[PDB]
Amino acid sequence: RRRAYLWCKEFLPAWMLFQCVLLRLMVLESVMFAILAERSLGPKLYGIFPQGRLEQFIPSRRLDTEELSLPDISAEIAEKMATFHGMKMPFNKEPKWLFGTMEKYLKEVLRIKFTEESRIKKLHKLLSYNLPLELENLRSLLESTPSPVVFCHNDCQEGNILLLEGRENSEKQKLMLIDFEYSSYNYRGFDIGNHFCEWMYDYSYEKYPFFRANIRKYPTKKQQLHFISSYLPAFQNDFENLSTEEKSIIKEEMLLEVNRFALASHFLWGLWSIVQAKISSIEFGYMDYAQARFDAYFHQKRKLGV
Amino acid sequence: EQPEPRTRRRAYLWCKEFLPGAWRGLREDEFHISVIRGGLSNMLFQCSLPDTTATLGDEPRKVLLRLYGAAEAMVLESVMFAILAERSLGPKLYGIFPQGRLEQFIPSRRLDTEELSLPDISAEIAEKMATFHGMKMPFNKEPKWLFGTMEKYLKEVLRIKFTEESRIKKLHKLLSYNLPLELENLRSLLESTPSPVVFCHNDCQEGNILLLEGRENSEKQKLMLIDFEYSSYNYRGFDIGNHFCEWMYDYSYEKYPFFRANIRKYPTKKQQLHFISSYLPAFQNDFENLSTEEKSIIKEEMLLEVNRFALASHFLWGLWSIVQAKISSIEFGYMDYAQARFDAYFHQKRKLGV
Ligand SMILES: C[N+]1(C)CCO[C@@](O)(c2ccc(-c3ccc([C@@]4(O)C[N+](C)(C)CCO4)cc3)cc2)C1
Ligand SMILES: C[N+]1(C)CCO[C@@](O)(c2ccc(-c3ccc([C@@]4(O)C[N+](C)(C)CCO4)cc3)cc2)C1
Ligand SMILES: Nc1ncnc2c1ncn2[C@@H]1O[C@H](COP(=O)(O)OP(=O)(O)O)[C@@H](O)[C@H]1O
Ligand SMILES: Nc1ncnc2c1ncn2[C@@H]1O[C@H](COP(=O)(O)OP(=O)(O)O)[C@@H](O)[C@H]1O
Ligand SMILES: [Mg+2]
Ligand SMILES: [Mg+2]
Ligand SMILES: [Mg+2]
Ligand SMILES: [Mg+2]
Repeated sequence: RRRAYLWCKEFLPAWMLFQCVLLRLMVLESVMFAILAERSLGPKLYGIFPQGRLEQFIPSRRLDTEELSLPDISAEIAEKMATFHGMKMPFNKEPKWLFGTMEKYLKEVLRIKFTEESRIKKLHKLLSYNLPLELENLRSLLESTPSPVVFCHNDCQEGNILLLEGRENSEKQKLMLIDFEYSSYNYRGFDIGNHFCEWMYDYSYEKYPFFRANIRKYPTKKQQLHFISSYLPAFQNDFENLSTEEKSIIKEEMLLEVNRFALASHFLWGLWSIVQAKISSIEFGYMDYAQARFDAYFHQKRKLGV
Repeated sequence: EQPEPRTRRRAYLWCKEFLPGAWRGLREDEFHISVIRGGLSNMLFQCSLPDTTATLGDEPRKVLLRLYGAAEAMVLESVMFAILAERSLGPKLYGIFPQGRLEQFIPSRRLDTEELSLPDISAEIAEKMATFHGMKMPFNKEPKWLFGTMEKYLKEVLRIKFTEESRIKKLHKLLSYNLPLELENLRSLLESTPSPVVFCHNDCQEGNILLLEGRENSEKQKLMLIDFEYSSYNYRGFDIGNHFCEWMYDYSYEKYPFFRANIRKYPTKKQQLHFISSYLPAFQNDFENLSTEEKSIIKEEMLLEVNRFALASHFLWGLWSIVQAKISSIEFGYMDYAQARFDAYFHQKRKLGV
């Protein structure tokens, strides 16, 4: 509390996450946030200091999982993502984040020792999949799958999408993407595929494991096409003026791209969750979530026949 | 001049990975780099595509690489640089990494000391400073930087032990002034001198002002302020006062102590009025509408404000220079410079007090 009061008094000019403006308790992240603020893509930045930062509080609510599939919501998310992907940022453009992070987590996963027997058993099951071998299978598949490198959000889930208070009747301008902690140059396919995976997961469930997974909620081809139909003219300048045939070809190839990279969403966040089970103090069914993601990984492989 | 091979390799890789377009596929053997400034710290290089290499988009053909060389300040400086870039006040920011930065290369030269007094130059500096001072920045708005910094440097100065006779002798002369007491006198003076708290550059010297290539025929739009390392919320008077002091110091002198000081080069009242007459309406659009009597009152008060705060320029940078004498291995007469600043401090005090 103490430290928080003085930040407001000194940084703000009548003058964890708290509403006082908003307070968050890092060079690249700070620079990024500052740039996005300047560009009016993200919340304004009021204060930057070691113990946190003072960010604009935007009247809003986060989306619910089920809202991701509303046509107008989906269309706008696609547009916002396309816009994000268009950002120049002073960061390394060589894609490293995706597979570097997977390796990082995998290294950690392979040396984790749990004490609780339930967790020990759950880990046994997961390790049975031969994760190092599987990662190489994934690397092979994705290396064969062209995807342009863009500035990705990397965590486009409903909790990171604000529905702006008073803009609810706006068809195309009622959302803002937030929470850029994972944002980096990455394969475009990951961002979109990750988003599509998020249709399935609801993190607001009030009973253990504190999420729901619904495999039946992955977007249908029609839904996927609706999304990318919005993304593509927003991202690709010349897209709108292509022939119908040209457009179909691009779309179809993009569906293959995004659905393959979705595999990386499951793999990365599955490994992540195992690590969190060990180190996190937050109450959440991390091992159960890991299992859900790996279940989805193999299911998607079966779907794609890969 | 060409950099050493290790630097060339590292520079290559930063350019290749951080810069878009043709840079991304550039081979090592195609990389062009020349030294702007060497040394152990804050080295500068120009990095360039082959002349025969076509750009793919809107990527730069040439950039500036800044290497820090030999954590709180890191975040603030980087964030500040990014913001100023976004606002078109400063060079574009192409890359940031632990070891340095890639910045827009701006065809230009820095001003010479003598040029600070040119009326059109001075007027544009005042305007640029006014603009600077209008910036909202996500930094602490309490004006703690000035006296915080002087206190900090004084602490260190009182701790210094030199082992070389000339430095030992010089330090003793400076110490003989009773710096802690003098600092309290200065504090008391400036305490009684109203000055608005604005985002200040804090180092508006000729070396930090670029004369933009092509625009040497422009009256009002031929400069850019750079080098924001010291920038902070501070008393407006310090920024202007400090700028005035800089008329007196030329850091381009080729022989020891590698600067020249000339007290007589301080702006005349006429010159000061010219500067502030440009600043004021730049800083407040409505200013031009006040009665001449109102304007004169504001100007007269501002002159005393800036001239008082000039004392803090002398004191702060004097102390700074003593600290550098101890911690820096750069070839500069830091002690001589410290003495120069204190000489000017007492001269200015006498001017104000007579
Ligand atoms: C996208 N990632 C980074 C990887 C995939 O998992 C996540 O999407 C994610 C998001 C939210 C959670 C989450 C954790 C804890 C809670 C909770 O509210 C549950 N409890 C109420 C039980 C205790 C307090 O924290 C809610 C959501 C967990 C994982 C985060
Ligand atoms: C060419 N030599 C002889 C060797 C290489 O370094 C030099 O070029 C050189 C030139 C100028 C300086 C210099 C020293 C102090 C200042 C300063 O203005 C910096 N501050 C404004 C930060 C504090 C007051 O003194 C500016 C330039 C230092 C070294 C001098
Ligand atoms: N600028 C903001 N204005 C209003 N609410 C916000 C803002 N930023 C975040 N929130 C709310 O706080 C939640 C968590 O913040 P977020 O930036 O997503 O950090 P985390 O990484 O902890 O999820 C969001 O889901 C949203 O409910
Ligand atoms: N963006 C730029 N484009 C071209 N030259 C520059 C640029 N930035 C700095 N310089 C040159 O390098 C010198 C030192 O740069 P500066 O940013 O002032 O660093 P320092 O803190 O070392 O003085 C300047 O006086 C100027 O001549
Ligand atoms: Mg979030
Ligand atoms: Mg987050
Ligand atoms: Mg400089
Ligand atoms: Mg500097």
